[PDB]
Amino acid sequence: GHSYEKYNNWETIEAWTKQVTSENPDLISRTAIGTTFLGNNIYLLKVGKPGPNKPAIFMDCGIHAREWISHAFCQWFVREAVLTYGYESHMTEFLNKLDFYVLPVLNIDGYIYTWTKNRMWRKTRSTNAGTTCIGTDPNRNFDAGWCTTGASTDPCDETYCGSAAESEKETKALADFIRNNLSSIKAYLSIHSYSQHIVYPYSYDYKLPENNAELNNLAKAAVKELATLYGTKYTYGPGATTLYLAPGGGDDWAYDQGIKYSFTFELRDKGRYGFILPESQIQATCEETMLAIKYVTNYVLGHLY
Ligand SMILES: NCCCC[C@H](NC(=O)N[C@H](CC1CCCCC1)C(=O)N[C@H]1C[C@H]2CC[C@@H]1C2)C(=O)O
Ligand SMILES: [Zn+2]
Ligand SMILES: [Zn+2]
Ligand SMILES: [Zn+2]
Repeated sequence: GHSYEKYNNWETIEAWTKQVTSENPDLISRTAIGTTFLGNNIYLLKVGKPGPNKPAIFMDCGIHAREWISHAFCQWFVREAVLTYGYESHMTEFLNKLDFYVLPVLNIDGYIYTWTKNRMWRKTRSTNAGTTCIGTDPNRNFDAGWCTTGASTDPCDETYCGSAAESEKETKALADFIRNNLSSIKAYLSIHSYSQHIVYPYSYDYKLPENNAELNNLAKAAVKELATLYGTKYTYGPGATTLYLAPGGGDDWAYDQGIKYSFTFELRDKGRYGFILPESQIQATCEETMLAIKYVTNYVLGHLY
């Protein structure tokens, strides 16, 4: 049984994507955009009222395996879209004027592995020449300052950059889709955990984006919004300046393709529970996070380009 208030295994998520599609065929369609290293189909949900020449927002969750609240947040947002379309002003406006490409789990092989073998797995589950060490960090795998400081050339390491930018079938699939749909995609959002942080470019070097100011004011305002449900406290900023150098990120790759609004959400908590966030925090984290998401999507709508 699927539940939006529990963490579901991959078999549960896969069946849910087939089902939420067939049950809401006018709001949602589903493609496979690639296959994983282990041959799993990477489903993508095109969410929105079918209409011609629509701009789009891309979102991904599940890039990293152990960050379970993130996978639960993609399903939640799809949940909000289906339940509140026709019932809430803003959501409704958003689905008529925009399509949402929601990739609920990028790193499907890593996720299965956190359910079967190791709860604290992050990377993919591809093999590496010369070692029996497994996995590439997808969010060091993108062609954007690829494999510079903050990424590791060691395969045994948790930030390993891969053998080439886009070496992971999963990264390649997600970058191929986005190049294939570049002229419609107006924003890029990537959901992660933990640390209650909203980051924007750049993470691959210490530099600030052309619209730093606008992204500063926009991150300030979504943190502020998010903070109005339960008063949860989020910090924000440019990635290199806020967290650490983290090159080969999808957020930077997308921005350098000309997707001007690009954000990484690092959800609950600050460390009490970490990656192992009680299922009893799903509902609240997603609800407070949805307010930040819609807040960004309403900005974008007002600032098309
Ligand atoms: N693309 C721009 C933003 C990228 C930032 C993103 N952050 C991210 O993954 N953070 C988590 C979450 C926790 C980890 C404990 C401290 C609090 C946060 C994590 O597991 N990071 C790993 C990276 C190294 C530093 C810690 C490990 C090794 C990333 O590293 O790709
Ligand atoms: Zn992450
Ligand atoms: Zn809700
Ligand atoms: Zn304006």
